Amino acid sequence: ALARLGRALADPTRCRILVALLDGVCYPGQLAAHLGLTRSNVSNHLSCLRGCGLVVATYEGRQVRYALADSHLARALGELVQVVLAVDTDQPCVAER
Amino acid sequence: LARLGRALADPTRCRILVALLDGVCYPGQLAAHLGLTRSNVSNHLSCLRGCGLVVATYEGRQVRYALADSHLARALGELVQVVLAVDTDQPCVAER
Ligand SMILES: [Cd+2]
Ligand SMILES: [Cd+2]
Repeated sequence: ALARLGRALADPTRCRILVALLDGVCYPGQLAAHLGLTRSNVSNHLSCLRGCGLVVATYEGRQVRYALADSHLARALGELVQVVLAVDTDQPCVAER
Repeated sequence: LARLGRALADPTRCRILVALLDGVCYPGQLAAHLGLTRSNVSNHLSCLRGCGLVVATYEGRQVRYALADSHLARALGELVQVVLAVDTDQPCVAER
């Protein structure tokens, strides 16, 4: 849903998760190598992401994995949102302000 | 990031931004594209300009409103693949 999709995709670590899952889908905490952040730290944000649907927790040839929800997010994130790659930044809100 | 996708995943603003693409004519022309009042639709632009997602221009006779760049017109215009985001009754938290 719109008010889940946008809050989970426009987030510091979760944008970084979702794009590193594209080149990942290994094991629980594998994103720690992709991000440099602890396997504790990165898994915290997945406890939102699996509820927002955006990641699907699966099994592979020997262990459990976290994949993007479908080809859907793997494609639309893989074009890149084009906004220079959204990062956290000190820019304000409201027009003319 | 946190200005971008808060204004990009909003009820009327996703609707503005996709209707701007097929419009960019005049202030409140979006009222025809959305079926919503020219005041009501313009209220949301008072965020959208500050969030950087829209820029005001001039054309051959009046002022216009356009998407920030080709950047948002392309990534919106592929379609974000999420079935077209609309307000929908779906929850949060994993395993819950
Ligand atoms: Cd969530
Ligand atoms: Cd704003």
